[PDB]
Amino acid sequence: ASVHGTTYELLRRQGIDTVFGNPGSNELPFLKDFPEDFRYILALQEACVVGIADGYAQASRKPAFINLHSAAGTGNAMGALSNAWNSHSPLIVTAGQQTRAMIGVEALLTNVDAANLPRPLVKWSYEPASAAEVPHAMSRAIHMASMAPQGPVYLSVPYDDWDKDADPQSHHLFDRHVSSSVRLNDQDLDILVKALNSASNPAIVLGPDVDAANANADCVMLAERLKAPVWVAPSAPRCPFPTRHPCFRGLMPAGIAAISQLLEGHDVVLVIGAPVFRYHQYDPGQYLKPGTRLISVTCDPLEAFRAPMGDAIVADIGAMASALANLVEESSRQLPTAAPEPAKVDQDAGRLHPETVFDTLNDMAPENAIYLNESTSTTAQMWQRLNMRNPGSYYFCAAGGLGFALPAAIGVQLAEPERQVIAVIGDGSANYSISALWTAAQYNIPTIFVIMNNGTYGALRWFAGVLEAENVPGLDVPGIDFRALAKGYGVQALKADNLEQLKGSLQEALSAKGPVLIEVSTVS
Amino acid sequence: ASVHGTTYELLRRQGIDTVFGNPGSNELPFLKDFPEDFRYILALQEACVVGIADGYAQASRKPAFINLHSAAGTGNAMGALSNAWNSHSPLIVTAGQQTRAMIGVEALLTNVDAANLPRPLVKWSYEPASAAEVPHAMSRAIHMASMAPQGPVYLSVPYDDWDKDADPQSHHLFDRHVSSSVRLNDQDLDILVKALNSASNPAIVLGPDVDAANANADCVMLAERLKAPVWVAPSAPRCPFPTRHPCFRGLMPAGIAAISQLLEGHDVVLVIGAPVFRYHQYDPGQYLKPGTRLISVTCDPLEAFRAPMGDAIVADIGAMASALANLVEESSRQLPTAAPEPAKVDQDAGRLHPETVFDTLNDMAPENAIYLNESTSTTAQMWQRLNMRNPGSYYFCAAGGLGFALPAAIGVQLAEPERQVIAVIGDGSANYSISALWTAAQYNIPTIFVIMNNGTYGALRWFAGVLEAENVPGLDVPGIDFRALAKGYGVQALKADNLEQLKGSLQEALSAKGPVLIEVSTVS
Amino acid sequence: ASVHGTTYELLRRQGIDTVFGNPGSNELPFLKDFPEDFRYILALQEACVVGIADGYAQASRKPAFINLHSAAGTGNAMGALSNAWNSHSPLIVTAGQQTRAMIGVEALLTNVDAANLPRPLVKWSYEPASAAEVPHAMSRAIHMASMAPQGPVYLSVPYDDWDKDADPQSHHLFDRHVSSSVRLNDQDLDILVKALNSASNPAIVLGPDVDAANANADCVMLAERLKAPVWVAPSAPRCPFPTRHPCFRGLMPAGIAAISQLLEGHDVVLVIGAPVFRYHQYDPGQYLKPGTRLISVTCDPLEAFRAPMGDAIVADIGAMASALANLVEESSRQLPTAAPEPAKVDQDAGRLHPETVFDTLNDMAPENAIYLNESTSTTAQMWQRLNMRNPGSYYFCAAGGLGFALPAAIGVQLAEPERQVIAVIGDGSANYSISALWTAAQYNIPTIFVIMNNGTYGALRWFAGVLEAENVPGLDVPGIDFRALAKGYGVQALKADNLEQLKGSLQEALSAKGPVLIEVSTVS
Ligand SMILES: Cc1ncc(C[n+]2csc(CCOP(=O)(O)OP(=O)(O)O)c2C)c(N)n1
Ligand SMILES: Cc1ncc(C[n+]2csc(CCOP(=O)(O)OP(=O)(O)O)c2C)c(N)n1
Ligand SMILES: Cc1ncc(C[n+]2csc(CCOP(=O)(O)OP(=O)(O)O)c2C)c(N)n1
Ligand SMILES: [Ca+2]
Ligand SMILES: [Ca+2]
Ligand SMILES: [Ca+2]
Ligand SMILES: [Ca+2]
Ligand SMILES: [Ca+2]
Ligand SMILES: [Ca+2]
Ligand SMILES: [Ca+2]
Ligand SMILES: [Ca+2]
Ligand code: NA
Ligand code: NA
Ligand code: NA
Ligand code: NA
Ligand code: NA
Ligand code: NA
Repeated sequence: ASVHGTTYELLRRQGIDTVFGNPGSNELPFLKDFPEDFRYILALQEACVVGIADGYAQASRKPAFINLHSAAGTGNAMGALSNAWNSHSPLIVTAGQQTRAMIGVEALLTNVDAANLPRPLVKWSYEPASAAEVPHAMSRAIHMASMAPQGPVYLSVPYDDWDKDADPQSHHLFDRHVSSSVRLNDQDLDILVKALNSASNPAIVLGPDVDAANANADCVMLAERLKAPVWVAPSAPRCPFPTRHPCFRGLMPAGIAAISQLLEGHDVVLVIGAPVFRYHQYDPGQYLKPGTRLISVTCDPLEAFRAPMGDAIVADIGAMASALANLVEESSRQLPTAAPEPAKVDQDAGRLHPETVFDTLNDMAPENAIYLNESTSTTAQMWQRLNMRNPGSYYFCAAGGLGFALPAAIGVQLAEPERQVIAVIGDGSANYSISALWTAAQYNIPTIFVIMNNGTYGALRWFAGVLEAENVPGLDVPGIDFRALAKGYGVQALKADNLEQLKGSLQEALSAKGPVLIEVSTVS
Repeated sequence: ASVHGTTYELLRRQGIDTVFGNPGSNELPFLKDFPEDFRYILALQEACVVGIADGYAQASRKPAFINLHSAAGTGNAMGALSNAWNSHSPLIVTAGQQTRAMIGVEALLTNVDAANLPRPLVKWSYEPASAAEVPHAMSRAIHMASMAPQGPVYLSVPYDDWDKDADPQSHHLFDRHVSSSVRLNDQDLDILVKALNSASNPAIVLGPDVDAANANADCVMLAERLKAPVWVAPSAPRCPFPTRHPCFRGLMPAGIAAISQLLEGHDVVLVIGAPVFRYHQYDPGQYLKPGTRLISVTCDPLEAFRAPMGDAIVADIGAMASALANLVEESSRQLPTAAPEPAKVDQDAGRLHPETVFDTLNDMAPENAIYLNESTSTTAQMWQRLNMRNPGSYYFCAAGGLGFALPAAIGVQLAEPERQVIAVIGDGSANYSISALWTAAQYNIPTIFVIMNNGTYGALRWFAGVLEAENVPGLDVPGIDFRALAKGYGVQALKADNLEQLKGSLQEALSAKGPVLIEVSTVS
Repeated sequence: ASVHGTTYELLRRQGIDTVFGNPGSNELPFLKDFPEDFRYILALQEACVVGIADGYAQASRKPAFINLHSAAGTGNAMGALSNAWNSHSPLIVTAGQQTRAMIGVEALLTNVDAANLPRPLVKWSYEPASAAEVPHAMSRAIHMASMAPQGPVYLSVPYDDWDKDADPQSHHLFDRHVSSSVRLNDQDLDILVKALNSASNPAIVLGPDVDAANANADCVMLAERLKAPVWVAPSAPRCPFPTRHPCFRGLMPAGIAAISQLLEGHDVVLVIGAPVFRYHQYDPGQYLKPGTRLISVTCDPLEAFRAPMGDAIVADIGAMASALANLVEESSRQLPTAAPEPAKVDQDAGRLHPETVFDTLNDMAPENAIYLNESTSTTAQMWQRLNMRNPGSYYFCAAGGLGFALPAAIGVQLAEPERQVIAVIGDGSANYSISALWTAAQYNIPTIFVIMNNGTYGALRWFAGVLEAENVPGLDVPGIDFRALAKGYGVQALKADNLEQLKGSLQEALSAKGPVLIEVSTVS
């Protein structure tokens, strides 16, 4: 067998059947004789390729395979990798290298010092020392991406390797199973359960790895048993809990003082599947107030070591959530009372308040819709106004890197064909990965893109206001016609300049057979 | 509080009470006002500092703290770090940096791009962005070194940081507990147990992480229950099993073909606490023969991902060994029969055969002796001839890097004052870290050093013979007087030119009150 | 031809005829069939190997070739590389790697992520992607080490590469000549010359790259023409000027304020072949006083970019010094007056003052002696008391990393067989690379080693005194018998407890036919 044949057999045997890519010449010997049981998803720029693969991996809860062109293609994808690192997305990123005989002379398309290029945004990065090593290197990439804590990995392959003879002993790679589905030993787990049972006023904080593990239902049971309020950890990349469940308390403010104040009076705070904590604004104060102890369960040693407070347990989120949910006592305390419905913001017949847009989406979208958020000034209101009952219903760029939601929404929609995906994206954010629209058109992936157009980088204006920063350049983005951009890439386009038009456009988009972009005129 | 006071309180609260070091000016502001409850162990060169700390950590099964001087001190220790990486040794390596105000001008003693210096031999490497961050950076270092898979970490600290005010919120660091004491979920563990119970001819292979976890006794119970032969994985850095237990089958040859042949006919091979496998010689063939399936339990994702065959489970070795030992059925198969005693090699009244030396050590040493091996041509015979009944009884440079055993033997003896440490070191290997002898003298750490003197780099001569390699330079090391070197560093010195002298010298060394070096004339 | 044959032909054709090494198995296929026109210099530990090669390269003013064993050997040498980086030493460091087929499984002796290991202390680091690339990779290593600014480079080679067929087109590598012997364009050089001619009170500061370039005599002519005082830049690794020349003003204090004060009143300060500046102690103040402008000529962009003041010109030191010396006007100012002779320190019949030792060396040593300094508390007095008339007469660890002088003195003596090398080394420093003594004995390289024994790390005690730092551990090194250490490695050993014994021992050492160590009892 060739390295080509052996590598595709390994991928197939490890459950990979899709390649997300933008091709180049160093990759042609890999992509030739493309297997008939595989599918290739082309995107027009590499941030888009990786964003689509990332949404696909996060929603499917399985690794996604990517093929990029040498250093320039890898480089174009590095902002996307920053988000993937923070979301623990299991991405196998491969890139083609020059033929081994011309690497030393640094021929055009040579990826120089290739393994260092994507660092520090990958778990592992490598170029094999010989063609026969390629399948074993691919095996390494597959398992490292998939092991807790999941994350992106990188493999560079000289193009002449694919046609070489494989080692027959590579067959032992095909069916390897590697598990990290582990939980705290019984003795120490019993200690933890007793501490939860003994708490007088417990609180629970959940992060994105709960949704990644599909531990949501177990966390609901845990919260109900402990009669505990549940928050989502700050800067949330996913939604780990039904947002209208009586215990739900919403998104935590991303500030040190704000969080310790919120947790004051809670004697034990159990954090599951989140860093402690993904703060954002500088809000100095106490990490915790006296009387609060924190216990973190995380899949990631890099999370556990850096918490400024609390104990930590490094283990699989699915296994731990299941064990805790089934072991804790049923508290006789009263179940927390549901949050009140949000207020309706006054809305005239002109430009739309973001609150109106979210209320209307919530009214009209199916109960199993999936939302993506890259409307940076409106996140708090989005979290309050969308009833998300099901797992896998929310994605937000995990490192704050814009250019995620537009392509990721396409990958999520590809992963979940029966769930309507609705990406709510600011006019500023929409440009970073605008060409991703083409992939939705080309493959007829029926994502709905709602562009919130207020002509400005609103979150930055707001922060400049907080700083009392005057004379900051570059905050306005006037003069973008999003319907024309959608036309440019073959996507049906609608406008909404007021509420009646918004409802009409949403009705049309929801019944459309392909992707649809709605440009919404929102208040400045 | 100062950064100095807060950092020493953090260390004390996390169980650290010893600093292994070689001082320099960037470290004086750290070492000043040295706490009266701490002890400082000086060594004369940094490979020695780290080797001593490494032996101490491995034997104590707890992290060891190191303080080195800037780049040059760190650099002198990097061969020692290569071994520590392979042994999963929990080492907290700190180095002093220039004052922040002169880093940019690259004043003398500036550690340039400091975090990159020890890569790729550390789990984590870092220089803090401010003085107030130092305690939290130290917290990160402590927990990363200690989390499975354990390993060395590196922290560089500008010397002006120590006197600065600490953040009062650093107190939350002091009592953080971080656990990685995890095991496979019940469902999947039950599947594994059933596979072991159902095996018709199981075999067990144990690596160094069994001894690190003190899982030895649990592995004995497991082997007895399964009635399974037990090997030690190749290139063994520690001894994980009593070497005269009936199930014991000794050290595996470090070759691909040799291992698959040895395992032929075994239907299930359970590997615990080892890489699969630390091969050495090139011995191409089948990774496993038909009919053998392999299951690996490892604490290290970097081990699990790179195995060329078998399933893997990433979990704590102590927790997994205990669970398996207590869950498996008692097989009704016959217990394996003990290996026969080794042959006595004919020995005249002249220079000593290595086999004679090991037989004599085995006869004369206490039953709880601890051995170290850096006599590279004699390892196979050492493994056959020493009855090591207890855990923590054997250490060998885990990356093959010479200069480990001499200093490590001092650290092991410091960790285990009631167990006589006997380091068996070749005349070639003895030179790499020769100055470590001084630390044994200075602190009266009563290690016995047995120098096997045959005048040559014997393992290399042997391999050159295998290669049929002619005209290789640099293989002979004549003209070293080890008794004079021992005198140079204040260590009592004896000779043994024949068996009667060997017995006399060992009797004297065993009853001595301080360290002793015996130079043994061995056969070429 | 084989890769082996082609690579040795390339080395020979590029002027390399010596391999400094400590061998291992990954290197045997390189070292086998060792060419009869090459010589191998064995040392017992890798810091020693590199130190010897470094002294050899610095004194010979040509690249030196090193062969080390994988990661552990490379790691043991990294402190030595820190010095080599700072001295711009042209060192070609090669290390053997595992066979390509076992790199992925991380067999014992695999150098993982090898190119990253010696960073950031090398100009270039690399592992080739194929055997046929090895000669071209070696060509890269040779020329990068040798191009201005000279420095160490690293090449890792899988052991199976050597026996493979070379590319016949590799012959084009053999006679490549690469020049960096460049100087400032005529227009701008004329501007510089006019500025020097117009200065009313010029000063000159010289660094180690002057001595590396053998630009010393040109700098003498330049100083005589400009009638300018000449200092040596701080933390001096070499001596760039005759120390009894009337213009000579000695070693600059390594402090910001001290240097600006020293240069006050000098309108133009011309720095040649030094960083601006290798400060050491923190001595905050003005970088220059008003009225002083600084112009730096350096071979190193990394020096030019980081100067906090002054203009810079990046060019070859030899070419620039020659051009300036020959273009400037003869000033009619009076030639500076020679520094007065140093005072004689009162000396009784007991332990030796360092000043007495240097005065006696100066009296007794040949006028073409070469000195090395690793007696850290006595550097200022050494610089005042040794008349060094000739180039290549002084070496001091360029990064301050101890363990340099003892092995480097052997390499310098090998490079300069007709010049008596005298290494003055403190009792603390002597231990770092003590095993280097063996190489002097084995090859009969007649270096004289003068050990200044005061029982303490004196420079650190002094600095602790400056800090008012109390309770600093690890500053004393009692109990070392240096005559016994010398005996251990086969080197003739003498003592000197007083001045009469010092003179007797020096007389004996100077007329000896082999290396000699003198242990001198110096004042605390
Ligand atoms: C790749 C990248 N570039 C820049 C930023 C900085 N950034 C944060 S929010 C923001 C404004 C986004 O504007 P828009 O999408 O229109 O949303 P709005 O803030 O107006 O709600 C910018 C530019 C970023 N996070 N990522
Ligand atoms: C730091 C380092 N340098 C070089 C080697 C290569 N090496 C492996 S075995 C060996 C010989 C050791 O000789 P000795 O200690 O006398 O034992 P013998 O082989 O004679 O039994 C050498 C030099 C190594 N493993 N580590
Ligand atoms: C590799 C390394 N480790 C530690 C140091 C720190 N250091 C600087 S001077 C010094 C003392 C050297 O003592 P000695 O050689 O006896 O000379 P003295 O200061 O007594 O004159 C030390 C340990 C260093 N520079 N390099
Ligand atoms: Ca990078
Ligand atoms: Ca509503
Ligand atoms: Ca906007
Ligand atoms: Ca490095
Ligand atoms: Ca016996
Ligand atoms: Ca030997
Ligand atoms: Ca005199
Ligand atoms: Ca001293
Ligand atoms: Na358990
Ligand atoms: Na109103
Ligand atoms: Na379980
Ligand atoms: Na016999
Ligand atoms: Na010119
Ligand atoms: Na006097």
